[PDB]
Amino acid sequence: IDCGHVDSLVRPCLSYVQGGPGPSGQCCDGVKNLHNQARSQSDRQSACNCLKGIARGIHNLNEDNARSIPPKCGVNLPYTISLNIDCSRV
Repeated sequence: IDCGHVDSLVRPCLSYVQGGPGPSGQCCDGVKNLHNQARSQSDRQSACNCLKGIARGIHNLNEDNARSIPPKCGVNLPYTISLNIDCSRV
């Protein structure tokens, strides 16, 4: 998992994190799917790198929405479009 499919999976959730209407009916199904499939540390560490490289370029990144993605639908992710996680022991 060299951050190739995970990107498009969390990409739909960014639409909300930016501070606009979203995320999308794909953010919950899309991210819950990857999350569910992520049964190894590898899939948790790889995915974290995806959002990290991305979020790093978001100047007006919003934590309120980024953190409101999982509690909304009920995906519960151990990381979002923010730099407040380790993804080491998740």
